[PDB]
Amino acid sequence: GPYDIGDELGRGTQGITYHAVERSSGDNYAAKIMYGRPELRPFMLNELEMMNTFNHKNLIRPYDAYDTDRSVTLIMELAAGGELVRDNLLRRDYYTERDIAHYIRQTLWGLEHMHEMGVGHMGLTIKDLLISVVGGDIIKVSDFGLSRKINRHNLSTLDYGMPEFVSPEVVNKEGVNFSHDMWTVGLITYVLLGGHNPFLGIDDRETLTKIREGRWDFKDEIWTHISDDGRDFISRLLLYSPEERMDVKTALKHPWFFMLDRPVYDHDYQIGTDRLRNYYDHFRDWYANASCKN
Ligand SMILES: Nc1ncnc2c1ncn2[C@@H]1O[C@H](COP(=O)(O)OP(=O)(O)O)[C@@H](O)[C@H]1O
Repeated sequence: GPYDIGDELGRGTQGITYHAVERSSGDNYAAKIMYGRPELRPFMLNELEMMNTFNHKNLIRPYDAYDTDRSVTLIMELAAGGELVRDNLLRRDYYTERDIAHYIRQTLWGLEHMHEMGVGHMGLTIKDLLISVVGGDIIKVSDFGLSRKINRHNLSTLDYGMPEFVSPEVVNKEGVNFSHDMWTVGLITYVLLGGHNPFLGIDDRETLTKIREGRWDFKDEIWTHISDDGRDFISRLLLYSPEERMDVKTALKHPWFFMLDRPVYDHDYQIGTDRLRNYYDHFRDWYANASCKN
């Protein structure tokens, strides 16, 4: 057996990811082991096929795979810094808007690689942004179980996802385009800066009805301390009409990212982690019992 499976690293809707050591080298990998439900096998094979299609510094790379009759295991590149939110932002007291723009720009470079070859990610959430080394700042995007080739002139519905991060076209059961990923980028950015999800309802059903209606605002006081460009970036992505949203290349040209090409001023506003901490605690609980998708 080539891999020594160690501690749980995280969990998702298709399985649990563990630390794995390749015996013959001592190198560390991540082992994703699917839950023992045979209907998950197509998603695991999709993830494998997708990961073998990409080759980009901001997308997790595949390594090995094997299976039993029931269950598939995927061995993949280990993001050794763990999850951006759980393992990096939430071990600090404060972060800045400039930090978040640095992470989001890298997320967009990974997405742009995917979009350029005709593939939508389809399932981006705050847990899918990983950091490659302990204490580092290089983003790795993961979880391609739902990723798919998109024909912009022959759209299909998306029937799966985490309710707090889907788009209105998903809730209304309409065809889903690349602009769905862009909606999710706007929502992740809103969550990372403001520390709350503007569509969160009391339960999954209510969250979905809030997304379906599509209304949100910058009411919390934190937003008065976020730059105009940052609020503008979000507001060009969280648009109900999918065709009005910025595409990935336009998003990458947005002036919000101009601050990354200038010296880190000694006057960046310091955003406390308490709000994000509270939302993450809620978000994490959704994964306590496998998955509640469909
Ligand atoms: N390559 C990886 N490196 C480090 N941790 C990972 C990796 N892949 C997954 N994880 C951990 O597992 C968590 C959930 O995995 P996810 O991609 O949502 O799997 P699935 O949805 O297929 O069950 C991630 O948020 C992360 O903590």
